[PDB]
Amino acid sequence: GSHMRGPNPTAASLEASAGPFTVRSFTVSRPSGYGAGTVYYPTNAGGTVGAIAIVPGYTARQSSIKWWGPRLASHGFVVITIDTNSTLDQPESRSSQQMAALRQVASLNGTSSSPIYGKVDTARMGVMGWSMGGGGSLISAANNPSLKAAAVQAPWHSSTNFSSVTVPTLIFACENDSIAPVNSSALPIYDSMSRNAKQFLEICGGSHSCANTGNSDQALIGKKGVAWMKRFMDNDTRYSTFACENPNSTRVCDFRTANCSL
Repeated sequence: GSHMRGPNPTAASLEASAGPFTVRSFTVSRPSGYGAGTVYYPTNAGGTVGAIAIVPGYTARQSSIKWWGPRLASHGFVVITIDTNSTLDQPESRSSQQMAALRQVASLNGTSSSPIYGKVDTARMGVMGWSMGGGGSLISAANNPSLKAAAVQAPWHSSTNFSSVTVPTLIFACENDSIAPVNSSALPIYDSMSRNAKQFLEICGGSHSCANTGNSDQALIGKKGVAWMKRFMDNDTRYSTFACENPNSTRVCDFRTANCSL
């Protein structure tokens, strides 16, 4: 049950600012259940692709996480980046809004006038987010085990207990995070999860925004992010080593993985 799109990956191709597919985007005219949305999609993936909803953190907007949209879409995903109803929404409300964005992407997939009409496999969905939107993504995964993958950056929630998550979950953490300190937030989140494929990659010297638009590790962070979603959303074993391996990089101060074969 593989869903392979595009050429065989290399380090160079996964590190580049763009993957193989040409990307277009549009603003959602009437966002249903969230504040605002931009959809990024490939014109030419050669088959239906999975969908990914990305949520920013507390006080933040789409600009903080926007770089993910073209980056993921160019490798064969429909990506929606959202603004929340309020910038001060808490994680549980961010999760609801993320799932509302995925719902609306599935609806647009069925709308003949939509630029993504027939482009989405609505059975294959994934969640991403930063900080409270990272917590929101983990709540989405806990609540909706049919989700195929989760990739979060510097996640925070009021509980670190995500022991019920069965969804393959990648956590980017930022070593010098002063907002959601790694050793009391991202790490115990990672450690709580015992039923899934999971990975933890802490960015050496990173502040809270170390995985946000314009960061200096887009080659590595982008490569790992794309590999993870390709491996788990497309069941694409051409990506098993990129997704599961320790990069052994001086850009990473801590790396952990479990239940991640090849």
